[PDB]
Amino acid sequence: QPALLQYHYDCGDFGMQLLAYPTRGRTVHFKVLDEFGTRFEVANCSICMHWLNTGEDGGLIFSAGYEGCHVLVKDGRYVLRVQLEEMLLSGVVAASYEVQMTCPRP
Amino acid sequence: LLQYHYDCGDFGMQLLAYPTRGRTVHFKVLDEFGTRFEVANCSICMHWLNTGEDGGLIFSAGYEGCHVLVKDGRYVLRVQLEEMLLSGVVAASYEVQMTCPRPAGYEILR
Ligand SMILES: *[C@@H]1O[C@H](CO)[C@@H](O)[C@H](O)[C@H]1NC(C)=O
Ligand SMILES: *[C@@H]1O[C@H](CO)[C@@H](O)[C@H](O)[C@H]1NC(C)=O
Repeated sequence: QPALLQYHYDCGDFGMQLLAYPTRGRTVHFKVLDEFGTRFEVANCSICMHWLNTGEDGGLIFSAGYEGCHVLVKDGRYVLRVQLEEMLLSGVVAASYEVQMTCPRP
Repeated sequence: LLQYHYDCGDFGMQLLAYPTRGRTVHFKVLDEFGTRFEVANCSICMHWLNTGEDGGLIFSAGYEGCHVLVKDGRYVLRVQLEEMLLSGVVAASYEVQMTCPRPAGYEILR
């Protein structure tokens, strides 16, 4: 059960984007993690500065404004901890990945 | 007889409640005037509601969110828990004052 999902994040001017490229028709659901281990489903919420998009290349994009919900300022940097759930169209999680997005890098 | 407790974290706080068979809990944020504010995830107020893997209910609040007050050098957020039956009736009502430490700036070393 190899966990081979390709993903990365890019730091922008007003927010950051997490891009994942699932294969074989799979999809990816994003969950924000807080300091207590609680998992927050990501849904379009403009006042939170959270948006979900699918790129023209088939990649799935979670965009978060630096001043959006659960983005913290730590050591003069915006930090958001996110769980990526690689999923079959049946809804089962095949693999789960955790990434700490820190912007600006490093 | 509702079991609940809260935790003070570094950036926010969480209130955990464990209602019994078939009951649920509704959360409302209280201000100094007694207004009861419904909690919604999609909100500028930096507060959220989730259901744990054990069926427990979790209220999360950032320290800089709506109606969090500074009192005696500490963050204070008052929340009402309404224990509710499947009929929609309120079985019990509890009020909790979540008090969490706040840092005194460098001025303390005047
Ligand atoms: C908030 O999101 C959680 C999932 O992360 C969901 O279980 C809960 O019902 C939501 N509460 C709302 C929308 O008030
Ligand atoms: C969410 O918002 C984006 C940006 O406006 C939009 O492209 C998308 O269709 C919306 N709905 C989703 C992701 O379900």
